[PDB]
Amino acid sequence: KTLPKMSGGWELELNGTEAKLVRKVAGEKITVTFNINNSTPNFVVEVIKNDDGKKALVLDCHYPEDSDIFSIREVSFQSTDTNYTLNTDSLDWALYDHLMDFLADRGVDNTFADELVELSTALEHQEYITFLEDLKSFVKS
Amino acid sequence: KTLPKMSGGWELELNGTEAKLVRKVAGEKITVTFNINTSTPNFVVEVIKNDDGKKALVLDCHYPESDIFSIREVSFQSTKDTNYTLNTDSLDWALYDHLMDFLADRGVDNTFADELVELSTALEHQEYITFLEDLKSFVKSQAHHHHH
Amino acid sequence: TLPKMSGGWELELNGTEAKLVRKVAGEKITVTFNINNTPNFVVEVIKNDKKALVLDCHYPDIFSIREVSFQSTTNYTLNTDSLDWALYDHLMDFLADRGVDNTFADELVELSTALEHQEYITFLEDLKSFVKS
Repeated sequence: KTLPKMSGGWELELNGTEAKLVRKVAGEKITVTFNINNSTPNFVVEVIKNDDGKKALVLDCHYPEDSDIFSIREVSFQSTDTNYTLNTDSLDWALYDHLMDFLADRGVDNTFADELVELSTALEHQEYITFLEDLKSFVKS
Repeated sequence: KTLPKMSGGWELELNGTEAKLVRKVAGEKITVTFNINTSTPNFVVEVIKNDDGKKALVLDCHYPESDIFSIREVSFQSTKDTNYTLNTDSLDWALYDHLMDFLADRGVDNTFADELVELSTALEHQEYITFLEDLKSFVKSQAHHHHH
Repeated sequence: TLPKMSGGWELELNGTEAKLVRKVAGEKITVTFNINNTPNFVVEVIKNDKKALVLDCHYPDIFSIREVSFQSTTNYTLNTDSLDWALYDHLMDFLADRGVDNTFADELVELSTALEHQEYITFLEDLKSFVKS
């Protein structure tokens, strides 16, 4: 019934299968976006600093397969469309550590990544149950 | 020359490589959309009921490699990745079969699928011939000989 | 300083997408390619007279036309393997008359490589600047 809460102070906004998590009290604009169709989802962290509202750092994260719960797959900047995107395999361990720490300082850590799996699983199930109902309502004569 | 006919009173319209077949089945509007580019295309069935024109059931179909076609996935769309899409592998056989029957009652059956292969192949050949003409017309400056 | 393209080509970069434009004798020729992972380039030819011939080129002659189509200024796209050698050669010549020849192809490799290392270096700087505290 009631969806699981995310620790660290986050506001959830739903728009169909697309969920946005916005850090409630922050010095910056931290948004985590994921989609129930696209349950370990793929999530995108968007960071907009106070200093310049023009550009945002976009970190495409995912859950690996067989210690950190998630990984940054690629990084890029986006204006608030095509932009330079760096894959993190081309980064040295020291810069990957800085990126992962940068996320942790903004509350995107292991607890958040574990909690996101629980929230995503719940949203998926909720949408799935509703879809079957709507489908029955439409197709059943 | 003349494109092959689809049984059931379907009305065809082509916009570039995208063909739409439309037919009314008891106030419900059924649209089958496919693209051009031996031609077994992937088609999308959109069902809009008279009762509510707000949403449509969208059934993504294809020809596998016995039913001639298969439903790959299903969703609702307003008449936009925000819509829940169910893959049919997660459906029980009876609901999948029910969906197949729902399509046949609206004329999207095996005969329709077989006829769509024939129409698709024809539209492909027609667009191909037209494209070569337009291409040759565009580079006509490259001719060595001139018929005078 | 980025390497120059022979023929008087105006370069513009929008993110990872570079466009080279040359105004011929009453025809506009645009070559588009991407600076982010020998690139694959797209030639767009618009005559003075509404539509444009789009030629998708790649490096296997230094380059090859992989496929052709028309676009207005969901379109039918023909692969060049289905074309006879004579018409394919007419298309190659048509490109060469508009400045898209072997020299252009070789020069585009050099420009592409330069744009890549430039964008890469700038990105790392911006990244480290953003993430540094």
